[PDB]
Amino acid sequence: MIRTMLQGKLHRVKVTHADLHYEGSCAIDQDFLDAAGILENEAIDIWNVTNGKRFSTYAIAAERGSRIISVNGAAAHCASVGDIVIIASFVTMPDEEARTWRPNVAYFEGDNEMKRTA
Amino acid sequence: MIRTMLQGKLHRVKVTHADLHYEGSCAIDQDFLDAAGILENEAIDIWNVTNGKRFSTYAIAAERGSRIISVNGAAAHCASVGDIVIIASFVTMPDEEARTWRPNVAYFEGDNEMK
Amino acid sequence: MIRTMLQGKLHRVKVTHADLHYEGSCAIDQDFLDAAGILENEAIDIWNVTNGKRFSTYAIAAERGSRIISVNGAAAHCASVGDIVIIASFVTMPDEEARTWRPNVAYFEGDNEMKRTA
Amino acid sequence: MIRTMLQGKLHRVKVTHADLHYEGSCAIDQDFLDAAGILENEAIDIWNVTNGKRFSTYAIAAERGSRIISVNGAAAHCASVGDIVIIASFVTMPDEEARTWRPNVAYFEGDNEMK
Repeated sequence: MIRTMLQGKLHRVKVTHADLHYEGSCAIDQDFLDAAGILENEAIDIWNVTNGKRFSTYAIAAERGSRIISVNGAAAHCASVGDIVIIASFVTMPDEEARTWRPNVAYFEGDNEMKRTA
Repeated sequence: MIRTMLQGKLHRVKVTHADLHYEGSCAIDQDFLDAAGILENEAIDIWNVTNGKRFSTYAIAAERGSRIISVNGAAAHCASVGDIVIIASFVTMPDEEARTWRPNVAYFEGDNEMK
Repeated sequence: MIRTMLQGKLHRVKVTHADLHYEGSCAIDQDFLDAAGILENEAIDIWNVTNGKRFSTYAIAAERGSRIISVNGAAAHCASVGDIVIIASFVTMPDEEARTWRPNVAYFEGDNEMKRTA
Repeated sequence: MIRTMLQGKLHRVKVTHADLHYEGSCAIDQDFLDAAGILENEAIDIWNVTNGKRFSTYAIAAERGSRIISVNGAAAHCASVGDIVIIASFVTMPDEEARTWRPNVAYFEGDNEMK
């Protein structure tokens, strides 16, 4: 049988300003995507720690080094600039692989400064 | 391992019909389904830009050229006529393929005119 | 790539009385499960046409011919006796199979009298 | 085709801890995970019998014998200490296997004593 496992997550990133509208997606600095193992166009779950909302959308890449986290445009109702969120992707795999699977986790503080641990 | 990826979407289509008598699906102009790669009987997510509601149902085809987006059944509780929505479907594939995957996106203006 | 397709559904069944508690599941007359192609322990989505609620749980079989549809017990908050619901299961399959896939649909009226069409 | 089936569940466990500072997961006594077949880092659904909320997160192991059910992070918005919940995981498998599939269920009473 096939398990659904946390692939990776961006832990407590902050939603930022962004000039562009992102058409229902969440735009995410490519560096952050790299660290969490998240792909452009991948389904993602976003858990808003500030307001408690939980929603699902898809990831798009923002410019590397922009530190952008944006639901600007069509997804603006579920998060606001300043809100602290967790962004997760989930993958499927056989049970044996699942049993020793290690998610790709990136932790954030401050001005979306990324760390390997908390 | 296997990723879940955006297969395609209809971006900012307008709801044209919303009846609370059968069938719990969203009926979509076949031309629109064709552009977004969405299949009859495929699971779809619908994100209401107008009222913020987010729900899931399945697609059925409406008459080609009709430019209908009809939210039927229980789903009629979650969108009204005139609401702007995004309709999306997701597919799975091996990670290796997902790295180069490109979704099928259709954009709209006015009264469901596809760009 | 792999599609998520409507496997089958019970269209506008009515939630009934039931003496037993069903532990978070929806108990469903085995005859109805047969017609919609739904399995015991299968994940199911329930769309409540009466109150607009949409939730996901799993199916268990009720006695054949009981005509039971019950969320009695731990799932009682999302539907009430008399409410009209649609119960769906979804399966995955390759795109080619998906393109000619036909869901198993059962329609209901009256005292959960089942029909092949509407 | 491939079915989604209940893999296992913890039936009517009580929430023992709920902190809104890391990590967005549900920490569960390893003995409980063992009984229900739920894995560390597995997606789980949580159905709050007490307040009716239904949400999804992932599992992590708590200390064996602790009888802890800890809803952390944003999930702390959806359950409080003393709430009764059901925690479930789902798996996929071919239809042929799904026809004979049996979930792993653990029942509880009192303060998270497994039957």
